[PDB]
Amino acid sequence: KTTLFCASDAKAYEKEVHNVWATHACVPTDPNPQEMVLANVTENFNMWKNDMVEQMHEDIISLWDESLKPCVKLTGGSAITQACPKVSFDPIPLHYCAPAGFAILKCNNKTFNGTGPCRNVSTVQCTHGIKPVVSTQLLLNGSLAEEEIIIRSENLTNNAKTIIVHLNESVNIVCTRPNNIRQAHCNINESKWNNTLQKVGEELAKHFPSKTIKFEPSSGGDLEITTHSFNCRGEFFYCNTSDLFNGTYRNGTYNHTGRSSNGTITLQCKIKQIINMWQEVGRAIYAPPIEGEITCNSNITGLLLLRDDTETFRPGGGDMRDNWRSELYKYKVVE
Ligand SMILES: N=C(N)NC[C@H]1Cc2cc(CN3CC[C@@H](N)C3)ccc2[C@@H]1NC(=O)C(=O)Nc1ccc(Cl)c(F)c1
Ligand SMILES: *[C@@H]1O[C@H](CO)[C@@H](O)[C@H](O)[C@H]1NC(C)=O
Ligand SMILES: *[C@@H]1O[C@H](CO)[C@@H](O)[C@H](O)[C@H]1NC(C)=O
Ligand SMILES: *[C@@H]1O[C@H](CO)[C@@H](O)[C@H](O)[C@H]1NC(C)=O
Ligand SMILES: *[C@@H]1O[C@H](CO)[C@@H](O)[C@H](O)[C@H]1NC(C)=O
Ligand SMILES: *[C@@H]1O[C@H](CO)[C@@H](O)[C@H](O)[C@H]1NC(C)=O
Ligand SMILES: *[C@@H]1O[C@H](CO)[C@@H](O)[C@H](O)[C@H]1NC(C)=O
Ligand SMILES: *[C@@H]1O[C@H](CO)[C@@H](O)[C@H](O)[C@H]1NC(C)=O
Ligand SMILES: *[C@@H]1O[C@H](CO)[C@@H](O)[C@H](O)[C@H]1NC(C)=O
Ligand SMILES: *[C@@H]1O[C@H](CO)[C@@H](O)[C@H](O)[C@H]1NC(C)=O
Repeated sequence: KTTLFCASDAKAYEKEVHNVWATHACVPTDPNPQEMVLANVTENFNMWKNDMVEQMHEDIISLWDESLKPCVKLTGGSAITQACPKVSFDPIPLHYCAPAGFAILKCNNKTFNGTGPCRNVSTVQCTHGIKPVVSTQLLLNGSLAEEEIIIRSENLTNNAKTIIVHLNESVNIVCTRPNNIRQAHCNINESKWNNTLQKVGEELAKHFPSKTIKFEPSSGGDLEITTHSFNCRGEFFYCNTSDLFNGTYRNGTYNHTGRSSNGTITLQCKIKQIINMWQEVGRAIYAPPIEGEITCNSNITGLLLLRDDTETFRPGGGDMRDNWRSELYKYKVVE
C-alpha cells in the first residue's frame, strides 16, 4: 500500500534497547486521539494478507539486529562476529501510523475473526500500542478479546494453516532462573488453565463439532518451536509445555491430563546459547547467562495451535509474523 511510520512513547535517557531503537526510528506519540467513527460503512479485512504485518516485521527485525547483537551469527557459509554485550531488554509498545494522504481503518466488531466484512469500521491515524513480543506456542503480553474467545485462521480446514486462539481472560505465567546456571522454571495456575482450555475447547468444538477435541504436546521440530521459547531480560528461555498442552475435551467436559502439583503447573526450562534465528534461516551464538535471579511475569493472551475419530491440536509457532498478525488483524491501510 504505502510506507507506514512508527510513533512510540520511548524516553531518550533509557539505556533499554527498545527505547533507543524507537527514539532513533520512531516519532513521538500524539497526545490527543484522532478517531473517526462510522456506523454502516461496511469494509473487508484479511489479517492474513495484511501488509502492515510485513512492515512491522521488517522494523522488529531491524530492532533485534541493532539491539541483541550475537557473539556469532552463522548465515549459510558466513560466520560474522561482533560484540555481544548484555543489555537491558523489555519490550515497549509501538504504534504504527499512516502517513499524509492515508488512513488506517479499524474494525470494531468485537468478534471479528480477521477474515471478511466488518460492520462498525473506524478511521484512525495510528494503531494502538503494540508490543513486539517474540515467542512461540504462547502469545505473551498482548491485548485481549473484548467479548468472547476468537479463533482466527486463514483456512480452518487446512491443517497447515496456523490457528491463532485469541483469549479474553489473561493467564499468569511466571518464569524464573534464581540463585546448572541454565536451569529455570515457569509456574501457571492449574485452575485458570482449566477454564481457559475448556472454553477454547468449546469454541474449537463450535468449529469442529462431532469429533472430540484433544490438546497434545508439540510434535517435532527445532527446539525453538517444540517448546515455549522467548526472550526475558535478555536471556533466551526454552520451556517444556508437555504438562500444559495435555488434555481432552468430551461432552463439554475438559479433563486436563497434565501433571500439576499443589494447584500449579511448573515447566522445566533451559537458557540456551545457540539460538535458531527467527529473522532468517541461520544460527546465533550469544553470551552465557548473566547472574542474579532472571524473572519475567507475563500474561498468556493467546495461543498458536496446529491441528493434524477426534481432532487433536498441538502448540505451534515460528513465523514471528503470526504474532504481529494477532494484533494487527483489526487494521488496514487505505487511500
Ligand atoms: N530456519 C530458521 N533458523 N528459522 C526459520 C523460522 C521460520 C519458521 C517457519 C515455520 C513454519 N513452519 C511451517 C512450515 C514449516 N516448513 C515451517 C516453523 C519454524 C520457523 C523458524 N522460526 C524460528 O526458528 C524461531 O522462531 N526461533 C526463535 C528464536 C528466539 C526466540 Cl526468543 C524465539 F521465540 C524463537
Ligand atoms: C470469554 O470467552 C468464553 C468462551 O467464549 C466465554 O464463556 C466467557 O464468558 C467470555 N468472557 C469472559 C471469560 O469474561
Ligand atoms: C471467518 O469469518 C468469515 C465471515 O466473517 C467466514 O467466511 C470465515 O469462514 C471465517 N473463518 C474462520 C476460520 O472462522
Ligand atoms: C481451504 O482448503 C480446502 C482444501 O484443503 C478447500 O476447501 C479450500 O481451498 C479452502 N477453503 C476456504 C473456505 O478457503
Ligand atoms: C482445575 O484445577 C484444579 C486445581 O487443582 C483441579 O483440582 C481440577 O482437577 C481442575 N479441573 C479439571 C477439569 O482439570
Ligand atoms: C519435555 O518433557 C518430556 C518429559 O518430561 C520429555 O519427554 C520431552 O522430550 C521434553 N521436551 C523437550 C523439548 O525438552
Ligand atoms: C501428559 O502429562 C503426563 C504427566 O506429566 C505425561 O506422562 C503424559 O505423557 C502427557 N501427555 C502427553 C500426550 O504427552
Ligand atoms: C491460583 O492457584 C491457587 C492454588 O494454587 C488457587 O487457590 C487460586 O484460586 C488460583 N487463582 C485463581 C484466580 O483461581
Ligand atoms: C510482560 O510485561 C511485564 C510487565 O512489563 C514484564 O515484566 C515481562 O517481562 C513481560 N514479558 C515479556 C515476555 O516481555
Ligand atoms: C496482565 O493483564 C492485566 C489486565 O488488566 C494488565 O493490567 C497487566 O499489566 C498484564 N500484565 C501483568 C504482568 O499483570
